[PDB]
Amino acid sequence: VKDTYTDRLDDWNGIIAGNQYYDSKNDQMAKLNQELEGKVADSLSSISSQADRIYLWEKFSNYKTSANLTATYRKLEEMAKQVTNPSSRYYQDETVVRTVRDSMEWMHKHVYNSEKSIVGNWWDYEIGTPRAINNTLSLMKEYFSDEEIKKYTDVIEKFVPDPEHFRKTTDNPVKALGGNLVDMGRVKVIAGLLRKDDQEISSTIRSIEQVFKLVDQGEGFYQDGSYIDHTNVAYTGAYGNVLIDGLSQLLPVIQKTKNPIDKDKMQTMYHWIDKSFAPLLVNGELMDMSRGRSISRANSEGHVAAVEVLRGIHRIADMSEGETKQRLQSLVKTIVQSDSYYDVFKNLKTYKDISLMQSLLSDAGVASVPRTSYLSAFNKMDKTAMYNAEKGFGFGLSLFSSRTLNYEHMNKENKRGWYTSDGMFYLYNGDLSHYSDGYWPTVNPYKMPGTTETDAKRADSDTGKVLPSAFVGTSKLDDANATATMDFTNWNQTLTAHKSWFMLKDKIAFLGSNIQNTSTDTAATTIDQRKLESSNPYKVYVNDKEASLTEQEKDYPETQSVFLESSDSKKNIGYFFFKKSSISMSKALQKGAWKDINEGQSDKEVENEFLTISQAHKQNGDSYGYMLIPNVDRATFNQMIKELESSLIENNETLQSVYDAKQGVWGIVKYDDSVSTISNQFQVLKRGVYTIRKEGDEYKIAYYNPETQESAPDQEVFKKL
Repeated sequence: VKDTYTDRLDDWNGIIAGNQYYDSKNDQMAKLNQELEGKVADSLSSISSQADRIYLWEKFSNYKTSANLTATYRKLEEMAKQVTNPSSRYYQDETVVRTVRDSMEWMHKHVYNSEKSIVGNWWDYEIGTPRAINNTLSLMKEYFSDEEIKKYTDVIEKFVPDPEHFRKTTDNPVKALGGNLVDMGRVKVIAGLLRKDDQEISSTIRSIEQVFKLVDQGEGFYQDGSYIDHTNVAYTGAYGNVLIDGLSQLLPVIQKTKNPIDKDKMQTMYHWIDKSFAPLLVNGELMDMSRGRSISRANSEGHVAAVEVLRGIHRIADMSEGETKQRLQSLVKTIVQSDSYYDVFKNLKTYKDISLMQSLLSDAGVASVPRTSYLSAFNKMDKTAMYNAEKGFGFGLSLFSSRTLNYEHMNKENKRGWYTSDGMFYLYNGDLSHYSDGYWPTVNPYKMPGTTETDAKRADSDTGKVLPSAFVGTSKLDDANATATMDFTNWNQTLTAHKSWFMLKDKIAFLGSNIQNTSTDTAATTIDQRKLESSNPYKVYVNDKEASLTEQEKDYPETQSVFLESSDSKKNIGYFFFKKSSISMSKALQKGAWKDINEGQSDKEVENEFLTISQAHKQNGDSYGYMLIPNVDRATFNQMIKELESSLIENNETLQSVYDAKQGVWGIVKYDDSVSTISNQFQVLKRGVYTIRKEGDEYKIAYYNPETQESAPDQEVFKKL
């Protein structure tokens, strides 16, 4: 029956596939159509026939493995897309129409119905498979009866009766929040439209409105831009992706139902984009520290993942107007145009998304200006993101605390993420491919960059932990200096370090003190583990003299500096040791498979060359301290390190501070409430984290207490001398 429900389903079809917008002369659209043609051809040649059948596809045949339900139904959705595309060779094809109908009936009677219970992953039973069924029925609604559509969605209502909860049919339900709550909309608003059910539509939209509230605790978006999911995991770049991607699809539909969402109540979306998402996007890449276990998926490296967010923004721009629309278009345009490594179209998977992106890129009225410098202190999820527009590098420094889980290993994914929040850092430079092309399966997981660890073996079966201490966080001065500590203890309480970072505009100081080890394992800090490009070799200098690195580790006692020199200055990396330090270095081919870190991935061997730099800590009370200086040439690095000769103010058990004389900026971390006198100019008075600027005779003060998550009045923490 044609009516206002089917009008909404037509709009949905325009969003999830966009056959109406297909243009055979549009090269990017034709490429996606060809991908879909081949998928459908492969499915048809492969499907089990005879007996009518007995499983549908051998590759997805064990129905106790719940991913096989979703993968099966997704094959049918692909058929529905092509059967309704006038330019497809399968357009209105009699075999395809009957194959979708027969396959729906077979799965209904044998695999997935209201008489079943969840076996394996609840997510397949409540989100993945329901989404695929809904979209199939929506696209092919002119080939199914209303009665058949009810029959094939009754199972969705068995598993997902309540728009406020997931896992309702299990003995242990969960409150629907975050990205999964948006998926609740793609399940229940669409099933409600298919089933002509006003109460389902209205109740589900009411439930989704929760997503617009900023939270003080628990899962969701915070005022400082943090996003938490799975109780206490930093997750903007995976679950937050689902939230923006899914909601941007649903909104044009919801807003034409009887129950539209209020404008002022949707205003929060622009907060997410500017505060939460934008800072985590560097040269088209979505920072891995925000993506949880998704880093272990070969098809979801950081520039691919970023497109989920970008397409969400561009859809939101399209539903906006005027200046808010142009500025959101301009944000997408400049991000895409900055990405010389990844082709955005490779992850635009509907014709309307392709069309919107093409419009944006060709419209000379939409500005594309390089983004300015920023520094986001995501204290509520223990991550920090920094970007310097003048020199063109990004830096990610994010951590964990008593408030947050270190890493997520779940559903057999991210088996070796053990040390990815132990003060791990990321550098985003002119090598846009660095964390891609198989970085995650080939990186040595025992030597994550920046981390101080012992060499004890770790079990793939381990799961994440919280940190004993709450003394973890960042004090930001400006919008562009800002800055951090972590009262670090390792996974088995055998090693400690006071680890601090001093973000000073064009460089970052790394200080570690109080390094202690009660184990018989050896301790060290990985200064770097950098993935190399064979096309762009580094010439390596130690103390400004060329060094030849080998697979075998070589020791360099009395090192003041290390310089990695590229033909491209925007790939150069320097390390300045404030005090001469004993380090070791190697350049080695590292091999691995994605299956090693994610049981569901390919076992094919991958390899990459890495340059590792380490500093051993053989004694209690050991220390490290060095300045990371990117994106300058060798002569300029050599001048800078002379400017910085006395930049290290203190690096002990109670006080760590670095001074940038050129800027007039100090970073300070105090672990106690002693009076600390700094540079014979002022005193700082309380345990916590400081970034201070002298401007003539005045001081600008940024203080943060990471444990109480509070600043303080200037007079409580600072005194000019």
